[PDB]
Amino acid sequence: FCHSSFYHDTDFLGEELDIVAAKSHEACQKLCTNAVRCQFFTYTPAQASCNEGKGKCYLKLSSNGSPTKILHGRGGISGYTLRLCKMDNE
Amino acid sequence: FCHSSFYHDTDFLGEELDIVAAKSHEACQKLCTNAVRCQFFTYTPAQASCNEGKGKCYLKLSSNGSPTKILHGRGGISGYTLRLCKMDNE
Repeated sequence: FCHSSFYHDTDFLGEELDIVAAKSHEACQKLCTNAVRCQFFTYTPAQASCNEGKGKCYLKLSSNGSPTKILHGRGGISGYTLRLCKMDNE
Repeated sequence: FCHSSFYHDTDFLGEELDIVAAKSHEACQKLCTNAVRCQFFTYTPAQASCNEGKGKCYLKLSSNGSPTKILHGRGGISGYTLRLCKMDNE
């Protein structure tokens, strides 16, 4: 029970943040379809590197229930999909 | 003590994340020199703003010695500026 959950205008930064260099910032989403151990996939309606950045994507996970530090305004879409959401609390 | 130190290919962020839209991406550094409440600024020689952005300045603030989240190989260069670095652990 997660499927497509994407919040807009806001992005919650959890723990391990990595900037993935993928082909087509949209297609980067597939990282969670092959590897079910991710959480927040961030990307703007244009580009995905936090605000700009074409061949990139903004990815981080919450393994511990740490306080979700949220950046605001200059963002776009942030969501989690598939069953890997359950990794949040193992 | 703190001196202007810019480490490349490696971005260190701790607590808070925020990104503002200002032109002349290098000049953004000086907003931390005039307004003391931003510790690490994220920049790239090309566009800044994580990696690409053109006119976006990326900054992050760490008050406590929280788990430092680190980017490697993505060429993100964060820089220390001058006096406010004391609050890194304050």
